[PDB]
Amino acid sequence: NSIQIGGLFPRGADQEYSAFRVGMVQFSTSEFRLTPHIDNLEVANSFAVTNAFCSQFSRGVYAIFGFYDKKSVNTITSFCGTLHVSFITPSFPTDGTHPFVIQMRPDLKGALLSLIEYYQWDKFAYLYDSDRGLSTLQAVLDSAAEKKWQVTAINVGNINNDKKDETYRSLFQDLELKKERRVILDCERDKVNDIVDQVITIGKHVKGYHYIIANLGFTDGDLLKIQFGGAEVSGFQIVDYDDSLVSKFIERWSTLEEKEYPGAHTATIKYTSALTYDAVQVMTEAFRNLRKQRIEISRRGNAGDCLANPAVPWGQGVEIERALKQVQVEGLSGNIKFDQNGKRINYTINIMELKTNGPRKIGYWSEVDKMVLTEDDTSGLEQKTVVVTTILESPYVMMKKN
Amino acid sequence: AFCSQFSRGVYAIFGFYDKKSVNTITSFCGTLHVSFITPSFPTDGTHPFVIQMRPDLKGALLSLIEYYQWDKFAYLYDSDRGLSTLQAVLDSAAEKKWQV
Amino acid sequence: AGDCLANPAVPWGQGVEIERALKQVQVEGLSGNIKFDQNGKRINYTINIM
Ligand SMILES: *[C@@H]1O[C@H](CO)[C@@H](O)[C@H](O)[C@H]1NC(C)=O
Ligand SMILES: *[C@@H]1O[C@H](CO)[C@@H](O)[C@H](O)[C@H]1NC(C)=O
Repeated sequence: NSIQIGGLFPRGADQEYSAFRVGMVQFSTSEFRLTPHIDNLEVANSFAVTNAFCSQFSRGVYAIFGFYDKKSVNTITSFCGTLHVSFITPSFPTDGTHPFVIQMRPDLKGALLSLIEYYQWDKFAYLYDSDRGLSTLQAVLDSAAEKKWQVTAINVGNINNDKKDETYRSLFQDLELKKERRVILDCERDKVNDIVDQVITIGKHVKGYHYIIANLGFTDGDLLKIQFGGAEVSGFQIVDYDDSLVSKFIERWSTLEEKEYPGAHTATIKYTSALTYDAVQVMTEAFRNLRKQRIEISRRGNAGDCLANPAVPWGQGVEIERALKQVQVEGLSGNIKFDQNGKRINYTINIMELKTNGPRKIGYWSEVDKMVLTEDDTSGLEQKTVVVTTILESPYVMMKKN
Repeated sequence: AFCSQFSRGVYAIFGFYDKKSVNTITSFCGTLHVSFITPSFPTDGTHPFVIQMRPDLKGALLSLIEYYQWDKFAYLYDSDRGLSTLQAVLDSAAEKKWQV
Repeated sequence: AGDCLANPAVPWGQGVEIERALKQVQVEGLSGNIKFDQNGKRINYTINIM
């Protein structure tokens, strides 16, 4: 009845763990129950990730739910590829087809490339952060030569937080040499709130500018500060709060005590945490299908040292790979399904434009269909003051005597 | 393999690393204080206990593109070798008016 | 030395003295002048342009 799994959590991911505990209760049946082993470690320090993964492998788990950084993603994917241990993660998908990895996050590269094609953009900025892999930068650069775009890629990541006022004021001075009015922000939801505040300081948020937040949590970050400046701000949202499924989840979420569940007494939830809740439903339904298929998975004994040479992989991991990669359930991230590689398939990302009345569901895409929502007859603002410019020269435009 | 040498008790490790495996060595040697001496491409950032024989080529490439007075050119790169240098010429493409 | 996944991480003392000796080496070789900074990157080096 006790199924052992390993948890690798970043120390600063409290809400991302609060959603994990809630998922344990919602999908707990009387047939069995999952037993987590949680290790809070530094996600960037890959030696700690190596020390943590091998801790769970010595305790003999069956799957591992965790995260990884750019500095540590290869450590996870290469151990799981040899030891045939299944890894479930909400971090960015691995740049390639790696077995025994269950990537809960969908691939955003297909979204951004067509949101650009929708607005008919041919020259824009792209401030990226390498903390989540250079997968998307190679996407915009490869398609920049095919469509003959004129793109400026700036590794805004490696910047110190003490000289941030003088350097951020210096980045926009370079972008002014082409008078760039179309920017794509590709940082995590933290550094975006840093750039957003520095955009307001220099006033580059009025009529004319048009930003595109490139992460799956447009509503997660704060938008009310660049809402009324007049700049059009697009984005992407994966947690559709309109669905009655999420609204059922949000209602129970908004009421839990914040001391036992940090970062949980609000009406919204970050796309990282929401994917975590939807991960438990993947794992629970994966083992339940092993039961119904009459498959025996419990370890024959001690897995031994992960550094065993030659590395002997336990065979039942393949059945766990095929069990997790063949789950198909419905959760907060909409539809959930995986291919033979563990990548998100058959999914749906909603597109969001920020207007005067707040975030507005405008569009959506799919790995088969691109930019289909037409249209948003509901909501609407019906408020548009057209800006007309002219020059003071008689008698065309003269200031009245009074 | 880094552990097969620590058990044997080496006092320093000469080797190489890839784009995918560089972070494994940099953080391992950082915690276990083993000294790594390698020619493999220099660490993107300051990682202690690593000796890079490879001199920083990216600083030399920028100076060369200036002397030739280029404005628009193609840059070919393989994601296998990496792109720490292509990143360097894409960051400096706005200040110095390059259409890469 | 034992295992590399030693918990807690026991860092031997003489490793920090080895790091200091390496970067303090200043000799001449096939690459030109070889001296290092406190991080381990080449300084006072020479790249020919051909
Ligand atoms: C794809 O998603 C649709 C909509 O949820 C679902 O009805 C269908 O069964 C899925 N197809 C496959 C092959 O999983
Ligand atoms: C710097 O390199 C030159 C060329 O090899 C050498 O003559 C000089 O002594 C070096 N500087 C120092 C401080 O050793």
